Amino acid sequence: VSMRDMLKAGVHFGHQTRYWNPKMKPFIFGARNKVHIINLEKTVPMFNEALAELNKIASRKGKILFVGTKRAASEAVKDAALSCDQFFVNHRWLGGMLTNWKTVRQSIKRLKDLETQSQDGTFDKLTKKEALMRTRELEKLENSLGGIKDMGGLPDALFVIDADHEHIAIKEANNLGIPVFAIVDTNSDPDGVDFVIPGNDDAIRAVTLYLGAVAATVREGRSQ
RNA sequence: GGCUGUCGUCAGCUCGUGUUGUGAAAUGUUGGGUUAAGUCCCGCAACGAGCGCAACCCUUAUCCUUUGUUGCCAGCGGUCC
Ligand SMILES: [Mg+2]
Ligand SMILES: [Mg+2]
Ligand SMILES: [Mg+2]
Ligand SMILES: [Mg+2]
Ligand SMILES: [Mg+2]
Ligand SMILES: [Mg+2]
Repeated sequence: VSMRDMLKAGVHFGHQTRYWNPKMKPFIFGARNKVHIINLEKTVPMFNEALAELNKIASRKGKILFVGTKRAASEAVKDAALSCDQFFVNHRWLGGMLTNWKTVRQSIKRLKDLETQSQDGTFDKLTKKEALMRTRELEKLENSLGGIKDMGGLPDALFVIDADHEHIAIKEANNLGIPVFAIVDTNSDPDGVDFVIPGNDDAIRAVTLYLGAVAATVREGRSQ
């Protein structure tokens, strides 16, 4: 990645100053019309170090869970995780997805079963309205667990867009000792993140930049 | 012991695992709506489950098929009606 690419992507744009987290002071460059400006001179090396560590994780045949559920980030994170053969959560994070994996995997199994019943013709022997009921259940399980249906266990890393919004997932990973790589905007707490990447987590341009880079890095880790 | 009344056929009562709290406990089960209903949808540090709700049972209202006496009499003939 390059500083100029980041800047044209809008990565340097933090939040308004009245909403800052004071712990984000070392990564703030200044203010522009009451809005904090992130120091890309910190962002570039820190992102490059996160990229190298993620490359190593993908090289050990590791699973990376992409987490972003903001409306701006959902489709992009899904595309990024799919294009690099990884796992994602792009709709509401379910409390206990990781710390209560022994329970959530049962819903994943039910997702598998309902998907086969949708490609097995078992839905035809159903009383029409129950076909719609099971379709609703399949669709909701797909909304919430589609991205992790084949994860098969705890991931080896989390890549998070907007640490503040995804605080539950960060907390769960910390509880289970799973390294966290996050875009940490100026309003956010960097304390639960092992690899902090200071930057905008709201605009699609910046989000897509981060995600494309992470997907490419894990692809190179797999290929190498 | 068994059996029964009663709140009350009221919509409630819980649990596992997760998480919160030093703890009693909490969350789930609250919230926005909706329903006869913890009924359902949406949300949501909860994810799920069980007993309850509902359904499955009996009866009643319509129709079809089968059978046709001890029950029936529309069409035919006969009458002691
Ligand atoms: Mg209650
Ligand atoms: Mg309670
Ligand atoms: Mg409510
Ligand atoms: Mg119920
Ligand atoms: Mg609820
Ligand atoms: Mg009942």
